[PDB]
Amino acid sequence: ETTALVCDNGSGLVKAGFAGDDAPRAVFPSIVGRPRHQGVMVGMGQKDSYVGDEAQSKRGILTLKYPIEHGIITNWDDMEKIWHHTFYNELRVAPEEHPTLLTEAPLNPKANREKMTQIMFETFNVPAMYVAIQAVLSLYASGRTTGIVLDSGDGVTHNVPIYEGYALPHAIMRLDLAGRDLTDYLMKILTERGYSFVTTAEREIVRDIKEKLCYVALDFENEMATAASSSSLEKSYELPDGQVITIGNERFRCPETLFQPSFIGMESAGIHETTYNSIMKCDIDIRKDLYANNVMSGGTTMYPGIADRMQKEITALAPSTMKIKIIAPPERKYSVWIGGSILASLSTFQQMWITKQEYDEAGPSIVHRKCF
Amino acid sequence: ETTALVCDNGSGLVKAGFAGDDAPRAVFPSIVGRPRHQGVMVGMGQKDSYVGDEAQSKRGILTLKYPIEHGIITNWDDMEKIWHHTFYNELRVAPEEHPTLLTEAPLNPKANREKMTQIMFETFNVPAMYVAIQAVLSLYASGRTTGIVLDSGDGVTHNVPIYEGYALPHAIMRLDLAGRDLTDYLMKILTERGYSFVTTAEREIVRDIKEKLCYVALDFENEMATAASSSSLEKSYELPDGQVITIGNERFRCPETLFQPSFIGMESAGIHETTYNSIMKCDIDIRKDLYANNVMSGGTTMYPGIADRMQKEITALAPSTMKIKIIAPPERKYSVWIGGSILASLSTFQQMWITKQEYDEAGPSIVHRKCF
Amino acid sequence: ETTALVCDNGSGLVKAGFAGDDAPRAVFPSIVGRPRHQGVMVGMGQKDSYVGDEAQSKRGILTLKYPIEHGIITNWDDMEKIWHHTFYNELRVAPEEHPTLLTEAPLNPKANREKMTQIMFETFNVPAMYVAIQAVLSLYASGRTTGIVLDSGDGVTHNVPIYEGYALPHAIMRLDLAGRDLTDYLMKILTERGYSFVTTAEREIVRDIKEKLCYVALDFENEMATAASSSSLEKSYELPDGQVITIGNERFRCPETLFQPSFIGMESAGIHETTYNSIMKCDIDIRKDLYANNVMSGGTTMYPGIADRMQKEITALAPSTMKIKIIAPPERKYSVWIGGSILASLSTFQQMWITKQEYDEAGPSIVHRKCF
Amino acid sequence: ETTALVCDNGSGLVKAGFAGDDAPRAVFPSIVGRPRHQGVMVGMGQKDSYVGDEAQSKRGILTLKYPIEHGIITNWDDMEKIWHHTFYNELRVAPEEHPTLLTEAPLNPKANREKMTQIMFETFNVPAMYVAIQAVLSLYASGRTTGIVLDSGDGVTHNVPIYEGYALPHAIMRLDLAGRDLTDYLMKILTERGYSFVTTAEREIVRDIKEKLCYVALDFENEMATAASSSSLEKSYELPDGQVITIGNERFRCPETLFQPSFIGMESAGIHETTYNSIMKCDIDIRKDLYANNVMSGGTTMYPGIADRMQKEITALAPSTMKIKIIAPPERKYSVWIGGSILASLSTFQQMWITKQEYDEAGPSIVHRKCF
Ligand SMILES: Nc1ncnc2c1ncn2[C@@H]1O[C@H](COP(=O)(O)OP(=O)(O)O)[C@@H](O)[C@H]1O
Ligand SMILES: Nc1ncnc2c1ncn2[C@@H]1O[C@H](COP(=O)(O)OP(=O)(O)O)[C@@H](O)[C@H]1O
Ligand SMILES: Nc1ncnc2c1ncn2[C@@H]1O[C@H](COP(=O)(O)OP(=O)(O)O)[C@@H](O)[C@H]1O
Ligand SMILES: Nc1ncnc2c1ncn2[C@@H]1O[C@H](COP(=O)(O)OP(=O)(O)O)[C@@H](O)[C@H]1O
Ligand SMILES: *CC(=O)Nc1ccc2ccc3cccc4ccc1c2c34
Ligand SMILES: *CC(=O)Nc1ccc2ccc3cccc4ccc1c2c34
Ligand SMILES: *CC(=O)Nc1ccc2ccc3cccc4ccc1c2c34
Ligand SMILES: *CC(=O)Nc1ccc2ccc3cccc4ccc1c2c34
Ligand SMILES: [Mg+2]
Ligand SMILES: [Mg+2]
Ligand SMILES: [Mg+2]
Ligand SMILES: [Mg+2]
Repeated sequence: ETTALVCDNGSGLVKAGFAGDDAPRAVFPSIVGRPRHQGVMVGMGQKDSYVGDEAQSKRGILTLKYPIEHGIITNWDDMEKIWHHTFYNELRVAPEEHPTLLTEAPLNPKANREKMTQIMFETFNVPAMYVAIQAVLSLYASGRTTGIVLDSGDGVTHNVPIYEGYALPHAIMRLDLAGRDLTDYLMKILTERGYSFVTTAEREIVRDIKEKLCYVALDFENEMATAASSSSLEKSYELPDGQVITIGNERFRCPETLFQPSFIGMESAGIHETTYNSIMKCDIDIRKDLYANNVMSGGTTMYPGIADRMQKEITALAPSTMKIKIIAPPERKYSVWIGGSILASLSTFQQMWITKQEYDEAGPSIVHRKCF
Repeated sequence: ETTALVCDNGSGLVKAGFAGDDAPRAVFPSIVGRPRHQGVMVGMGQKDSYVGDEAQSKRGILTLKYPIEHGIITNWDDMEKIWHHTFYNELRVAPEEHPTLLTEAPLNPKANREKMTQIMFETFNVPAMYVAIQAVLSLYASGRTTGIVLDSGDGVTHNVPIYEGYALPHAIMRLDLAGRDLTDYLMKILTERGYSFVTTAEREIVRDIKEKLCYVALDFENEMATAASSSSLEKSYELPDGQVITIGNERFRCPETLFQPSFIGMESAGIHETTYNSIMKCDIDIRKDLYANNVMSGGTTMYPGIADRMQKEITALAPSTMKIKIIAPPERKYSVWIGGSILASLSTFQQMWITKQEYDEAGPSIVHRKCF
Repeated sequence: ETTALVCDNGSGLVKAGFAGDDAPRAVFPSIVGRPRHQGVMVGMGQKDSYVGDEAQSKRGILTLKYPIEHGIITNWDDMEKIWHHTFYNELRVAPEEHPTLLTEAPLNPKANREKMTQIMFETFNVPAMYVAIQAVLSLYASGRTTGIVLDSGDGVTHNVPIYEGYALPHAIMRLDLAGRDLTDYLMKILTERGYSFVTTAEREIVRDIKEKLCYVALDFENEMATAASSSSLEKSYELPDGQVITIGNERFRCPETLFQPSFIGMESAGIHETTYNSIMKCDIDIRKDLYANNVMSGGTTMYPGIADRMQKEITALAPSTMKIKIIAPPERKYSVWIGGSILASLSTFQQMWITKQEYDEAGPSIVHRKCF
Repeated sequence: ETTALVCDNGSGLVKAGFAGDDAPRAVFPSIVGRPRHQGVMVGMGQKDSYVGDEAQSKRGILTLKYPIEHGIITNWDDMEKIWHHTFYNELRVAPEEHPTLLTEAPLNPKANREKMTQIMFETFNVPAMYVAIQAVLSLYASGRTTGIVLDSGDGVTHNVPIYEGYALPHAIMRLDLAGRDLTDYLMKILTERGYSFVTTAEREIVRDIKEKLCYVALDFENEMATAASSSSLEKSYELPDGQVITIGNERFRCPETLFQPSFIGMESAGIHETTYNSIMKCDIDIRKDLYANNVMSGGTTMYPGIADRMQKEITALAPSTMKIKIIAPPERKYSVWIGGSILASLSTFQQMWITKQEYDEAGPSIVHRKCF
């Protein structure tokens, strides 16, 4: 065998490529868009649906919907369209020769992984596959075997702690607040500036505002008083129609939802308390190495200043006689994929695949007695 | 103090009166009309602008514009003219003795409420004021403290779920489709009968057609097939020039835009799905009392048969093991004003006003830390 | 200043007088006649030209020509002779002390009004002047501010719709068919009785036949069949030489040209259809008040039975569910002058004059940016 | 099948020809004239009605009337005479062998398209037909699939936004101001020079003045001040009798009605604001390509300098950080016909005709469910 496919199906983006590579060769959004309007010039390249980058380019006339919602595939008819887009148009490979490596979040429903396995063998006919946990791959991309991982993507935020290669599944804290809910809260608090974003095509306009104008304030209540003298905390954004918008305290107030989830109305804890509660559910001896290895991942942890407040606010919870080290790599948008590329190229992993002859004798129940 | 003023500045009409009354003493449209013509006979009572009922009578020579558009006051020079018409010519009171009660929609821009507060203290010099929420007052007029309120007026449609007096601001679904957009869609689909209504003076002719010839079909595709045998579903209307028109399927097809917003080209859900999506964003425990208390309000919910389809189509979305009760009072055109009259007469409310000495030291930012 | 002059320069007659008077003190025809014969007895008061009533008396030896043709002054050398006759011989006043009020028709050429202004300042030296519209003054004489005005004099027929003192200049219809063309058609259809009227002195003989023998038939095709038994519809007229003439169907057939302009070969509508087309070019809201106020004026509308057919035939065009009221005052030969006498005696009009110091700084272009 | 007929029934002209040709083989006005006079020499080829070019030659003795008025066929007895003139005298083909392609304006009455379909199958008996939209065919003639189309012809001005072959029918702005109303306004403002054009035979004399003496001023108020020194902005025209007329500011003041519709008394926006309001009703993502593709069409957009002011005045409304490209082809009088010739010659279109066996089973309601 030459290579192996590593397909990280996130809620927002699809990262895909080959094992051994240090960067995915296919990054495109998880969008399947149907045209909503009439259509008069029938022909000249009008498809029934648009997937990925072509749905992002033609997004004005399309109803964009994402098949993966909070890490759970709810649109299996359209998730097959993204995989059909992935292997045949973004990578130009046939899946019959390459073993694929899929990922998913922990504490996921069992019907999600059983149908990822069923489609990869019956539709695409892979030689073998494997479904890994995203937070465990992200720790392995950083060259560690010990550390609690804050993987926060577009659909889910989870907090898997790992000590010396042993997962502690009773301490995994799955939170369904991620970059999608911070986008939907930014759409809510831009209406108080008279900025109406309503359709799902302006959902990516507000998402692009969030990716280049939002930051995490070190102290939120002192930053709100600074924004009362609204001069220095205001930046302008260029809308695609040529309009400009001026946002002030809305820059730092939507990443505050990661730390105060009561803004979108969730009876829940912040990402700093669910990190602290996940350490305090582990054993007393291994906490010394978990406060020292706080690896962040995903795209939601790419805010300017999120690692500074993450250290500043766990230290307010942890006992002061020990150190807190937040690990923020610069490549952590792709660290779940990078850990998948190292894993699929290991020689000690080559006997841990789920082959075709193991699937048809035991059905879909083979995929649950393999992980953890 | 004897009485207080309750001014409901809707997008279409202005309701105004006194606290304790059961009906407003001043109902007139939110119209400021300028003359568009020459004016040869200079004098004999030709004013520069006509406001309210006098602009509705002289509407054939006036360009009618509304200062409130989708619940947002965009014409602050002309909104003061309606308030100058309201307190001085419709109520004949001086605002220096009476505390006023204004209303607005939720998820409104912050500059809208600040300039309502600034004009009511600097121009009219009220003793105290308070800006309430329209859907919360409509529930309080119905004698309830629990229920989701579909307040669809002339400018905006919005759902506010309230449970035991606690508002859930993360579940408020604001939708800018309302009775104005159903008037502009009825103007669009009367052109297929050869009926040309173009200027803003025929905008109230088409609006008057809508208020007495339109109904909500219980099943739309069966009603369109019934209207193919176009005999029983046609009624005639008397235009002011003596002409008669005959409208058929256009009677029930413009209130269908409330339930299918794709007719006017909005990627949005109907009023039945934004009600269902607003209940499903509330907590699982309180949904039992929200499906049972569906209070409707505003003038747009006054169609014949709108409560019957609202119950028929939430039931298709809600689980069948529980009951749906759409509450449609017969006085629900004024229910936002009625709840404002009960609120301004409460003795437990008299300490919740925003007085003049609270405004001049704290500026316009006092009015945002008072509501919700 | 005590008084002000009101000079209505019609095509047929000159009405002149003072403001405040209820009747003009000078009514004489717009005639300047030159002698066409030898004149052997040189002297004894033989003037070079005869103006007004003295030309109507000596008309047998004169070539009578009218300087105002279809409301347009084409003979400015001879229009000054009528004005010189008017101020100095019919009113016996000097124009240097009295501000004059001139009138003209709508949709008139700009060189007509600029030369009325130039002659009234550079020849007669009035203190101030104003050129008004004839049909707007006729509505103001009737005490109305709303109504479409069928003004039909000797030179032109024109409709002006006015609503609440606001003229609608896009809906002004102007029709050059008037009482002069009905005189020239009566001269044509008297030749089939062998009555030869050829020169311009018999033009006033036929005009005097028309003013006391012509009537408007209620139904024309039934009246033509009634005149087959040519006994009851014939009346005799006394020519100035002593001859008698007997006219039958020619009594009602020339006022039919007002309603059927194809008799004199004009591709045009009647006065009932140009009234209806001028209402239907107005806005649809004000049509209810325009069908109910049909003020007629001029001398051409003095036919017996013109108001009965005007109501009978607009009703055939207007929708039947509304009323048509033709307003035919008995003084409507002078209603253009009467409205000018009320206007020049107002106090709100005294600042709307065109004074001498406004004319010499802006030239003749001052007179267009004040009226319409 | 050899060819297909493309008959563009405009309000002013009839363009007809064959599919594949680059120019129509039949251009003649939509005029049916009846003789209004006696006709003493009975015989020698005096027909009862004259259609098209033969009515334009004999127009002095005819009452010319238009069956198509504001894009609505109101004279179905006389519209069949133009089609009978078209296939049998201008093209010399029998319609039983050729499938025809008709056009009409958007937001047209339903009875207009049904009677086009009924007459083409019952009277002329075509094999198949299709009724298209005029503005969509004009964009397709320019080789584009994306752009907003200002198709201003003789009866109607309408904007249609099209993005990549998907029409947005909620953003179509239809305006009933076109070249006929600019002709009727020019007849009105030539009367202030003393030029009396009244009958319908001088309606084409004034129309021929407009087609070769009228231009669009870049700035209107500076051009009116330039015309005060009335030397350089005056040109002469040769009337058919031999008279010459000198027009000054009336050259550029009637195409100003396209940009200021208040001159003819319409509460409406100009063609630059209805273009801008139609873009601002589209989605934010597609506006970048609609401001860059402003395709104009029709004969009314053939004024010298209309594309320069169209770019100058949308730029005053659009945000300044983007480009506005008005597309003005030199062949845009026939671009609605050219796009119909390309469409009827396609092979992907040959299954979209409305055949005879589809019409007789479903009646005239087939023609509405095969558009947009
Ligand atoms: N550079 C950035 N800065 C801030 N936020 C970002 C950035 N890039 C992505 N995001 C947010 O993170 C989410 C993308 O995370 P992603 O890496 O796609 O996770 P997944 O692939 O698991 O969905 C998006 O919703 C986006 O809003
Ligand atoms: N009796 C009625 N039946 C149906 N629709 C109505 C009726 N009265 C008003 N409407 C519609 O509702 C709107 C008025 O709602 P209104 O109570 O004035 O709300 P708001 O005061 O918040 O503007 C108008 O646009 C009108 O078209
Ligand atoms: N009493 C009358 N009956 C019928 N026709 C009349 C009468 N008086 C005048 N006319 C006609 O009307 C015309 C005079 O109209 P007039 O009032 O002089 O208008 P103007 O002053 O604008 O010329 C004359 O041509 C005459 O033929
Ligand atoms: N060369 C021209 N320059 C200016 N205006 C023109 C020209 N040709 C035609 N027009 C005006 O455009 C109108 C004709 O438009 P046309 O292309 O016939 O549209 P349609 O075929 O849809 O009626 C006429 O009313 C005429 O006044
Ligand atoms: C289901 C699962 O957790 N798989 C998984 C994830 C990550 C990871 C990293 C490094 C590894 C080294 C050797 C073997 C395995 C096996 C499974 C595995 C990993 C590794
Ligand atoms: C801003 C706001 O929502 N005000 C508001 C609305 C409605 C309402 C109803 C009943 C109440 C009883 C007691 C106190 C208050 C206070 C505010 C208020 C209400 C009431
Ligand atoms: C040019 C013009 O139309 N002047 C005009 C005509 C008639 C009329 C009647 C009554 C008026 C009352 C007040 C002011 C004016 C001013 C001009 C005027 C009139 C009046
Ligand atoms: C009803 C209608 O809009 N038909 C229409 C108009 C224009 C147009 C242009 C180009 C096309 C290409 C392929 C197919 C079709 C089909 C219908 C059609 C068009 C086209
Ligand atoms: Mg991820
Ligand atoms: Mg309201
Ligand atoms: Mg007169
Ligand atoms: Mg055309």
